[PDB]
Amino acid sequence: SNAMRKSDREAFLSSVLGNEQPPAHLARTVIEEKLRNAIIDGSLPSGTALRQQELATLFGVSRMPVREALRQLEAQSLLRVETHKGAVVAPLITEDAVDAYALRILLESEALRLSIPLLDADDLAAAASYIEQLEVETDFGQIGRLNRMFHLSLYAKTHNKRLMRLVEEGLNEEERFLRFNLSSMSQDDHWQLLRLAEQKAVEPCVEALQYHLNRGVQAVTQYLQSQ
Amino acid sequence: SNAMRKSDREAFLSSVLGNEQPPAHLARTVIEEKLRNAIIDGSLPSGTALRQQELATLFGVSRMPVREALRQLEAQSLLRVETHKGAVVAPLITEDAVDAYALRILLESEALRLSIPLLDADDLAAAASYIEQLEVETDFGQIGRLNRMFHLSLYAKTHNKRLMRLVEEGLNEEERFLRFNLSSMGLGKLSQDDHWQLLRLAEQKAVEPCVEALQYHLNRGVQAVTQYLQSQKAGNV
Amino acid sequence: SNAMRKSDREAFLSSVLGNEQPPAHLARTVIEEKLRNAIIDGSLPSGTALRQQELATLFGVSRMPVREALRQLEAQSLLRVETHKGAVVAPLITEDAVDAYALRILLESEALRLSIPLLDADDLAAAASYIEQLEVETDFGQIGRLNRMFHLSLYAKTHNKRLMRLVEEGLNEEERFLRFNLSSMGLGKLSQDDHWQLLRLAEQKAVEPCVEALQYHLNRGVQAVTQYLQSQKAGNV
Amino acid sequence: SNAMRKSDREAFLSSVLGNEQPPAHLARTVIEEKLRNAIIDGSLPSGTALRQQELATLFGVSRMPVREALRQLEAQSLLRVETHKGAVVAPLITEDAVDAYALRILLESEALRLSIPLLDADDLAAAASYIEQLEVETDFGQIGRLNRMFHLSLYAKTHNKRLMRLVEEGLNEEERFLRFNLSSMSQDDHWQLLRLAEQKAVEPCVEALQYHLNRGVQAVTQYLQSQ
Ligand code: NI
Ligand code: NI
Ligand code: NI
Ligand code: NI
Repeated sequence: SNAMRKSDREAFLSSVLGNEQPPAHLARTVIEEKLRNAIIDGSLPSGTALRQQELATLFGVSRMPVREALRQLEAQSLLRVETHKGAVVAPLITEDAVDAYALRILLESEALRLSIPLLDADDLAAAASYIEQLEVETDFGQIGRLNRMFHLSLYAKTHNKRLMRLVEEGLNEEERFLRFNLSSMSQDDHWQLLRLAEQKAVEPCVEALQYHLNRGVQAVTQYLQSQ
Repeated sequence: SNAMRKSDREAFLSSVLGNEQPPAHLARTVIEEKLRNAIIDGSLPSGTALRQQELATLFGVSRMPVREALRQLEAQSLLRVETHKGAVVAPLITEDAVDAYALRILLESEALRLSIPLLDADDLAAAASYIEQLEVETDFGQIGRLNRMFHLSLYAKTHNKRLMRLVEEGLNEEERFLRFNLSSMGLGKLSQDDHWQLLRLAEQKAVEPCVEALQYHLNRGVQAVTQYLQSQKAGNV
Repeated sequence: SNAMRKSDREAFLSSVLGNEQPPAHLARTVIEEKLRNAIIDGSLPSGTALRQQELATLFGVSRMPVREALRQLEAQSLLRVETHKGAVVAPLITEDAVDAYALRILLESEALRLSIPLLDADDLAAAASYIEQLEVETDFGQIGRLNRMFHLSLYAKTHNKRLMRLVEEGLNEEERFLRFNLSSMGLGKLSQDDHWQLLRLAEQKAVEPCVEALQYHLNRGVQAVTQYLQSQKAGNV
Repeated sequence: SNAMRKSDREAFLSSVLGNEQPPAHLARTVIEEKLRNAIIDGSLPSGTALRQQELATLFGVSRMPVREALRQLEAQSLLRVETHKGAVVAPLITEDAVDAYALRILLESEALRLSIPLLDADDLAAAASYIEQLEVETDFGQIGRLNRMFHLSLYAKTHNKRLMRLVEEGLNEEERFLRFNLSSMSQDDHWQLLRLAEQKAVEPCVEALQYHLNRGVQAVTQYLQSQ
């Protein structure tokens, strides 16, 4: 680490955790609790460095109770060790889904604005067919497949092969998620996307996709929190 | 496929490849060469379906020499098998470069948008240091490395791990490319002016001006790569 | 040499090696073994002159088997040729370790004296970071590397390039040693307490207290190495 | 580089060079002059980073005149490029000799305090013989050899072989220097060293050696400056 970064981190930890000195005999417990709470409510974000001497100084204690607080946080999967970083706050259970959906919004918005201008009658008919099959489908495994196919039909004229490979990969991952989880967790948005693609209303279609994916990530994260 | 698409592909293949029936003993060699020639000169574009029976029919041969031909093409990386499509014509290196840079513009612009508002004094100090090393660097190997570290410095606060893996993959690929090709590109003396502009705009947290500058920088990159690859194809290197 | 030194060496060699005259066909093997045994058990100390005629005389043989013997010893690194001295008994690994650590105490203490008053906030931040990485490190390879970087951090403002080359040579040698041997040393769980103390004293610019702590740290190092090497010699590893 | 280090360097460059903005047309010349003078008189020590943008900001100019000032400094050998550092102030011609003698003082002081306690009559006689031969020697190549031999005779009982190898190496380097340079550039100090070693006055002997080597480095650096 670097001096300015280190001092900025120390100021940040103080603003989030405070600087009250616990009794020596309460230090192990009090520090674990304050760290856990700050981690769980997001005020100490993932990737924040958890340095024994920085925390011992902040709280006016020896390193040992900090070290033993950090050990329990790791047992609880709230901290992990990374190479060149030491102990850092671990990602919350929703983080990867947030990242995944953010990336899909970036990639698919681009696939959609390349494809819409070029979609032909055959593309638009295949898309209509997939939504129509979605309307009457009851099998949860078939729902994930058809939703995938629908979204892929809108990207049928995306003319960047590297982009498309990443797009498919995200859609495959989503299908796998829905096949295994949708049981345990509405075509109007799909029709709207189709209507806007038919009209070649490119950015309105993209905006509609972003809204659709942002509802998706909210449903996924809510479900992961549920467990 | 359906009757219309099939039929259109068959007429198209005839227009590009003709329909002389080679003798049996020459069918594989004749067909491998016609398809390779047509792929390389762009007349059979990437994504074209290469179907054994369609091609056997066109050339008046059996599937066997067509299948052998297409295996040689796959071994040369001029065709790839894709699920639901079969054997299709693969993108050539120039098309792949064009798609690669378009994707880096897409990915790196978002990285910049996310990172710029959060960059700390150490990030900015690191970036300046790398440009300063670029200013006095003479080894070509080191130029690729220092260039990559500069761009990574500006993305240092991109807190999407999935996005950053793709951004880094792209930067590593560039570095590897420059590592081997830069001394053959003949670009002359290089200037740090663009890097300094990128850093200045990053420092001021001028986010869209910075994105615009990166888009210029990357579009000059793909133009340079593209020109080089055509030189290399022509044998003018 | 002169008559007295020669004569004393000759009596000494007899006291250590005896004087049985081996048969000709066994002279080389007998002599190589007696000298090697006596070198390894310390009874012929490092720096002892090994002179062909003196040894031929003692054993009642010709110079040839003595010369062959001494060549085998040189090939085993148990003797070295030095200018003005000839073939002398080489230091064994334990003596060499003892001399190496004494020299690091000498060199590193001066490095610390020169560097401590000048260390900047980035130097101190780097040092803390390395100890913090040592605290949570489980790979033995990485422990040697992180240990070396910590010590180098404290010497970061030693502005004598000749001294620093020797200091770095010593630290690289330690790292290389730990890289291969640490997992076999059985030292148990290791503590960062000494490193933190060194940094604390460096931060306060308590120069002689810091030197004293480093001297303790290095003397525990040579004791550990020495014990390990004897284990290794005994075959108790 | 790191943020705090960079800002400390910027403050340092300002205290040494000032911050007066030259006319655009004088920038190239004025900056070269101020840098050269600060380098030659030691106020910008060797290893100081010379960063085009830092200097352009300091002087309120564009990078080009700084870049062209730095290029002339390099032509004059006052700056050199180092890996991971960029352009740095180069060592002055006396720097390596200062380093060499500093290191000899460290190593030889230790050889001397290991050896003096153990020196015997034969050692002390060999040492006396070398000084006596130095007193009557007129050949400059023989003077360097005998001075070496004298100093080695005092280290005859140094019982660290690694140390001794470094010591010999420094003495060899000195002998080579004196063989080639002494022409173009006094046994009382030698006798004093011998007298103190005879008495086993260990630290006084070491102090006397340090004084001897510090006069040596002063003569060597003075001569290098002369050219
Ligand atoms: Ni959907
Ligand atoms: Ni660049
Ligand atoms: Ni250590
Ligand atoms: Ni002298």
